[PDB]
Amino acid sequence: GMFPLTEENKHVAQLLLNTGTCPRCIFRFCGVDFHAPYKLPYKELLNELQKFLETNVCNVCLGILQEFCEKDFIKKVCQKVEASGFEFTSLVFSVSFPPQLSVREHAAWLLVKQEMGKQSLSLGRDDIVQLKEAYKWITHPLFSEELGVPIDGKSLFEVSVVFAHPETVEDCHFLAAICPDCFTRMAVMKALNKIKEEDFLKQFPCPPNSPKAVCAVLEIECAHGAVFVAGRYNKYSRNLPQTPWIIDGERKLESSVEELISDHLLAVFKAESFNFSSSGREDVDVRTLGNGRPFAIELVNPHRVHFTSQEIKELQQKINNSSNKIQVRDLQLVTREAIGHMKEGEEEKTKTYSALIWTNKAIQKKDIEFLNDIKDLKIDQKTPLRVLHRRPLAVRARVIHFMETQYVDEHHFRLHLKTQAGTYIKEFVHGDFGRTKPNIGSLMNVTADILELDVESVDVDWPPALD
Ligand SMILES: [Cl-]
Ligand SMILES: [Cl-]
Ligand SMILES: [Cl-]
Ligand SMILES: [Cl-]
Ligand SMILES: [Zn+2]
Repeated sequence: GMFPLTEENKHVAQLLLNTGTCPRCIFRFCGVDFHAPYKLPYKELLNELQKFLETNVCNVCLGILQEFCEKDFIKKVCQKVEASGFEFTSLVFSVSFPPQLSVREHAAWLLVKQEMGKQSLSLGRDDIVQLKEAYKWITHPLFSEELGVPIDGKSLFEVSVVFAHPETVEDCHFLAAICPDCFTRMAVMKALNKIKEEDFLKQFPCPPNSPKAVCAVLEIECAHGAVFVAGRYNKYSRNLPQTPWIIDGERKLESSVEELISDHLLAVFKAESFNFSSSGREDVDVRTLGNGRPFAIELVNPHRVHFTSQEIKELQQKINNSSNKIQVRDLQLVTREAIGHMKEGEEEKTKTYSALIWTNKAIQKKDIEFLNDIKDLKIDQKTPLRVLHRRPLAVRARVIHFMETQYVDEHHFRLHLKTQAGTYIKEFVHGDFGRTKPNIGSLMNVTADILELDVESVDVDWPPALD
């Protein structure tokens, strides 16, 4: 429109043109940082370039800044994207170029650096506009007009294009025969940084030669980042594991808390898989009552992500109508924070339990009264015998904050207790053959065992309780 190149740019510009470089790559090597000159029609660019200088696959980009950065190709990428059926309000654009492109870029650099030296001018390698940078300057607005959504670097919706050039693939192999301790684009980049110039020039043409064909499009793909649903679950079964318990391809028990919640969700979110996470866990024979235990489900590659509060509520009712073994409350869409909040709860927050306790010796109401007065009891708990195969042997210090008793009969009482995170309750009752000290048996001078255990509360405020 008014040509970006100065009289100073003529020599480099002419040499590059003469040896087969396209006008847009010529701008990059002249350090044109203005976006608009790159967006002009190829024909107008070539014709303005010619006019400037007197006043066909690019050997540098192999067509990337020729046909592949123009409207017709972007339209065909977007048509592919539209057929995939994702919901999205923005996109990030990811593009990958053949790793061998860096070799050609390096050769052009050496050529331009040499010409610059003739004119006693200085050029830095960082003065060259990167291929990918210029490529996105041109294509970003084209994607945006075609798809009707903004470009957002933090978008969970990604469109990716991979280019290949089979004809020149051996260049990657040629470079490994010079510095073997170095492909990826990045490992080629690393190698070219360390290669002696004379060694580069021995192996690779300078200027790079114009090839027979442009790059092939290897892949055009799109994907949506995971979305999360969180809530709390109650568990009413004493015969249900939290996650699938599979021994040899054989199920040890049927179903799980995880599956009873999640096996409704993949059809809803049109997602390919899920990862279930929770703030802690209870054993198969343990119920979780009261407000329940926080959980989150990560839904992978969801094709549907827009849901109102009412539609999520309806989802929760669907889960709840499907089982008596579990119930879900507080179901809500959340972000990746979920994982952090639940981990903190697991590691830091108190829990509350009710245990039905048996005693060998006949007890009276008055025999368990003293437990009600014990506050912040310090216990020394060796890794339980039943979990020595999973975790290493260690002595943890744990605190029983309070205990409240309800006498039942001469050989039973109920114990309500609040404990520090990570406390093994069953071992605190029966003592684990003295591997948990203090325990209910030692404190009472009986042998005690736990008949039933219920989690009464998991004292983790996250996810917010719903009205
Ligand atoms: Cl990228
Ligand atoms: Cl827990
Ligand atoms: Cl059921
Ligand atoms: Cl336990
Ligand atoms: Zn080019």
